[PDB]
Amino acid sequence: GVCKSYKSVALVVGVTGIVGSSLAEVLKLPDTPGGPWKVYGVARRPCPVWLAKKPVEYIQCDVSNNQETISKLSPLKDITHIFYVSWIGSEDCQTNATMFKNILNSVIPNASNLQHVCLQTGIKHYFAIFEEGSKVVPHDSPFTEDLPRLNVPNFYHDLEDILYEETGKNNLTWSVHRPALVFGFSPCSMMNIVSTLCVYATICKHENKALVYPGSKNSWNCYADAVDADLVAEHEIWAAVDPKAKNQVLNCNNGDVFKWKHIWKKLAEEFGIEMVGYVEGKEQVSLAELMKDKDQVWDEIVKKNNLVPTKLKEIAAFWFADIAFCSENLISSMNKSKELGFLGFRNSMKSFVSCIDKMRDYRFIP
Amino acid sequence: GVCKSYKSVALVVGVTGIVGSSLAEVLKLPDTPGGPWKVYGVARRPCPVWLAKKPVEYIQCDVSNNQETISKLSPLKDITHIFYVSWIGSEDCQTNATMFKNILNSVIPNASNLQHVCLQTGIKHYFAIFEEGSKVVPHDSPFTEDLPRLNVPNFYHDLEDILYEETGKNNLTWSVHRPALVFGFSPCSMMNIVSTLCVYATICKHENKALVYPGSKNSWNCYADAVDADLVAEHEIWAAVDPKAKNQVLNCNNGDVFKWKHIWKKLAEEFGIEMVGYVEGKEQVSLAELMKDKDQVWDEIVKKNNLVPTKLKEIAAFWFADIAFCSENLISSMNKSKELGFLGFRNSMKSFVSCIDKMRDYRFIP
Ligand SMILES: NC(=O)c1ccc[n+]([C@@H]2O[C@H](COP(=O)([O-])OP(=O)(O)OC[C@H]3O[C@@H](n4cnc5c(N)ncnc54)[C@H](OP(=O)(O)O)[C@@H]3O)[C@@H](O)[C@H]2O)c1
Ligand SMILES: NC(=O)c1ccc[n+]([C@@H]2O[C@H](COP(=O)([O-])OP(=O)(O)OC[C@H]3O[C@@H](n4cnc5c(N)ncnc54)[C@H](OP(=O)(O)O)[C@@H]3O)[C@@H](O)[C@H]2O)c1
Repeated sequence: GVCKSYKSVALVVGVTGIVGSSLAEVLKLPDTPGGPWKVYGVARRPCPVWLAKKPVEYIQCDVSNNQETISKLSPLKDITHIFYVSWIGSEDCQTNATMFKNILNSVIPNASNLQHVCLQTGIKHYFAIFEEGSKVVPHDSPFTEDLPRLNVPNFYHDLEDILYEETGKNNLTWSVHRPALVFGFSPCSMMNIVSTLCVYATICKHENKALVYPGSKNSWNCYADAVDADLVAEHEIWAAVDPKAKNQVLNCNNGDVFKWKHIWKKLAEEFGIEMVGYVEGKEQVSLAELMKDKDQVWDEIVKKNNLVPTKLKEIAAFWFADIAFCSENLISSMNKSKELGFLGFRNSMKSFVSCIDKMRDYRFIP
Repeated sequence: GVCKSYKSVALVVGVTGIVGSSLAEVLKLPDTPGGPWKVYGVARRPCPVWLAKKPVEYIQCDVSNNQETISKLSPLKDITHIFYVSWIGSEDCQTNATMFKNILNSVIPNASNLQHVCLQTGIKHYFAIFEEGSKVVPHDSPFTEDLPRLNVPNFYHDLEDILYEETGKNNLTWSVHRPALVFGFSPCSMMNIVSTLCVYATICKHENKALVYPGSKNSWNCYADAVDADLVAEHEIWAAVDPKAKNQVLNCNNGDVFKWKHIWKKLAEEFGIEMVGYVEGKEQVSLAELMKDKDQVWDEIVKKNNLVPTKLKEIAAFWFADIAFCSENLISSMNKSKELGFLGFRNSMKSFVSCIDKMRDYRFIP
């Protein structure tokens, strides 16, 4: 037979991640802009069982290794769009920069029809965290894309600088996407809040305990925002395909706000367990500390419920919930995207529930 | 010659108001849904000079007077859509209800092609104000259209009940619109925040004084929301014309959030004067009290700048700014509208400036 024809060919760098895994789905929908799409998906681990049944060409590659990345990605002559949706899992500016440089250096010389590079960073562009994750200290929200860089180390700055330099030299278009806190479904993310809170709720249910809110008063009551992973995928695809969006820094959030107190009530309802909300006068406690000895409990839950096998430290990021629960004043603006014609949105309460439903559907959570 | 043909015929009840005046413009645009539109505009005062040059058929009528309203509106056999964008200027449930009943009782029996009634109320549906406007005490924001009525007097409840009863009996569709704080341009509104703050800035400039923020700490720093009058008009027209939107209660806001501290800086810049922002430890002061003896100063400003003649108490509502500046936690949701397909929005910072620009253009403000 004949080789399949595609309109566009994606390289999704971080296909097992919270946004990469959504791109693996969204790119294959029949009405997705730029379709039909071929999808190459890169990650360091062997292809997990939960991605092996998707029509994605999986490439196992440690992208921090230059020779390996050249060997694995230089043959992919047909790539038209790169979606860089990865990070190394630390704040190290040099090691994160290596990963992204290796992707560009391996693909740019080999993919003659390459058009566009999408770089995913985040709203942490706009604020700093000090004192071991305990002092989140933002200025000037609602955050807009005209705000200047803070005079601090931030690997996002290094990634942007590489993006601008390499795309400019090679007559490629670029986009920088700055998602809000992501609501998604991947059980292999280093920062998946919905999975983290579903794991906590599951452990509470298993132990006949209430869903006890561990966070600060401020984070219980403040306005917060987030972004569905599928909306980030849609936004990245929009910028990849629509000429109006080219060569732009763009925030990405669901378009609305929510409060954690309301999310908490829904989470308890979803798991059929009692809620203990914020108690006046109580200081935040560490969810990471509450959960530090639960690896074996999680293993038993997996077995008892016949879940996809996951390790507690991989499916959940309790440390990340602890940061969320001492954060306030982090709202970002979607005006720039809307004014450029991107009117995608989600109802955040519905998005949170959609992610629970999906993780249950996929047997990541009971 | 021949009588003009129209697709739709609007009765705008409150045409001099902050939303009515915008409907008078939006309804006459060539691409407005349901067009071409004929517009009847009702208000109690004689047609002001600033509305006499618009292609609106002005009807001077005290709609609180049943015999007068019958006499003036019963001949209008061609009305297809009613836009009720008025209130009496007090919280009296009976007198507000009279105005709306009189409109329906005069038009329903006479306008055989009547289709739809749009009722404008507001986000005050969701919360109560106590102690002489000084204790704004909301629960459950972001406010959604599934929230039940509060067990208090609110003329909005009476207006809704009339709307449901009269439309149900007569096979008419209905919509209830609940705008956020409105950003608009009418100098005859009883509650126009932009005009109020422009008047204050103008008086400060005239007196060689700084633009001193008089409000609370909380309102300086909190997230707030608003709605451009033109967006309320668009939203009301959408619900009037699109079958998907019929028989719905619908919030209306710009789709984003802002902070008054940022608005304040822009206002000072716009008037070329020094800003004094919130000062830590200062309690809110009454802007109404600061302005109580300024009627003659405003008269002199009007003369010196050759403005459209306005009385201070009509162009500005300092009492209303005082309420805004002790308000927090009043954000409303636009998810329901968006999920029904209304994707209209404004950048609120740009909307605030657009309203300043328009009031200057129209010579209401220097
Ligand atoms: N998650 C959120 O809530 C959120 C919110 C705002 C912004 N962001 C930003 O989004 C960006 C992307 O992060 P994410 O949260 O989407 O990632 P994530 O869900 O943690 O996924 C990270 C991905 O990178 C891959 N990866 C890591 N090291 C690799 C290596 N050496 N070689 C190949 N693949 C490698 C991982 O695969 P393996 O596991 O096999 O290594 C995985 O596919 C970051 O800048 C992050 O700060 C995230
Ligand atoms: N303004 C805002 O920021 C805001 C925000 C949210 C919700 N809302 C709500 O919107 C609704 C409409 O108010 P608005 O603010 O749009 O009004 P507005 O700008 O104060 O205008 C009121 C209009 O009603 C007319 N009117 C009053 N009494 C009348 C009478 N007896 N006969 C005929 N016309 C009469 C006025 O004309 P004359 O002056 O000639 O009487 C004027 O055209 C209210 O329920 C209000 O609470 C307003």
